[PDB]
Amino acid sequence: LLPVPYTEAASLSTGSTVTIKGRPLACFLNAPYLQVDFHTEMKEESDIVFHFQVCFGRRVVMNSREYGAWKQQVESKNMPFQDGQEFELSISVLPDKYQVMVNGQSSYTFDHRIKPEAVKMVQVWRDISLTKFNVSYLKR
Amino acid sequence: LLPVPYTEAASLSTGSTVTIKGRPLACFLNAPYLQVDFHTEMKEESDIVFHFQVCFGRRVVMNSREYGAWKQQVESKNMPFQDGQEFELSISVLPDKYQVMVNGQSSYTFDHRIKPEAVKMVQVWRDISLTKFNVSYLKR
Ligand SMILES: OC[C@H]1O[C@@](CO)(O[C@H]2O[C@H](CO)[C@@H](O)[C@H](O)[C@H]2O)[C@@H](O[C@H]2O[C@H](CO)[C@@H](O)[C@H](O)[C@H]2O)[C@@H]1O
Ligand SMILES: OC[C@H]1O[C@@](CO)(O[C@H]2O[C@H](CO)[C@@H](O)[C@H](O)[C@H]2O)[C@@H](O[C@H]2O[C@H](CO)[C@@H](O)[C@H](O)[C@H]2O)[C@@H]1O
Repeated sequence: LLPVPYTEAASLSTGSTVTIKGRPLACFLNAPYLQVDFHTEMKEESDIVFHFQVCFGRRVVMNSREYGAWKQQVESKNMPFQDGQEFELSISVLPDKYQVMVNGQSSYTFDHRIKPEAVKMVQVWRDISLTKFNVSYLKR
Repeated sequence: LLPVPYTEAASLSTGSTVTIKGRPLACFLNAPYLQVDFHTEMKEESDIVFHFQVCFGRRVVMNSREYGAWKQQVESKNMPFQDGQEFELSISVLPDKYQVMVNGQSSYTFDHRIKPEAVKMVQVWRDISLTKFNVSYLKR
């Protein structure tokens, strides 16, 4: 129901959660992707404080793009996403890192390189359909 | 106007041309992809006689997937696609190879590994919108 690429203005801080519900657009044999980027401005050319890219069935990479340039990639072969299935992805902002839950299971983390307060936009794109996108804030 | 992923039943032989008109869904800085697969069956899990994958602004790879397994990739750094622009892609079936034209300029070729008569379906997907898809036949 939600158009992909999906772009939403957003603010993040400790206690924020970004929740995404979606489905890959192809079987895992054909290697669909999912990408979630937390941007510093509304323009898609802007810096990316948190880049999260799934190659379904193979691996996840995370990185940041700072003053136009990609930094050191983190790779994970953890693959909790299931072939042909809807997924629910939860990205929580903790004081020290993002925690990424997939279908309720802690699956990835990524230490902050730029403060989350620098985020102004979230983009969700590549080979998925989307049925839910929510940013929720629970102050500690 | 045409939904992506786009799938169409198709038959190919010498003199067939597949013409695609579309636009990337993101600026080249964000590395959108385009993928065109000529399949041996309507199911997307089926073998791929010709796989054509553009990482816009970086490179093109071509390959085949035969009895479930990818063969030897061919890589080209030729990049005639222009950032932010609509493209027109022409794939022509010659006796010995596919010839790929981009905006009227010969840009890639790929020798036949499986006869084109094995194709039953064409899928166009990843990070593009599509305004035209045509399969046309001119017998020599
Ligand atoms: O500008 C995109 C270009 O940069 C490469 C490195 O050359 O990757 C960077 O950008 C990716 C997002 O598009 C990001 O996922 C990477 O973490 C970041 O380094 C290049 O990707 C190629 O190299 C990376 C490894 O650095 C591979 O993950 C990827 O498969 C390659 O295509 C991007 O095209
Ligand atoms: O099954 C997909 C898986 O296979 C890899 C090789 O491990 O690539 C094959 O499939 C690609 C289409 O998804 C096709 O483009 C390749 O030609 C084919 O070898 C893997 O891709 C990784 O390795 C290839 C190089 O072989 C890189 O082009 C790619 O960036 C890598 O992600 C696919 O995930």
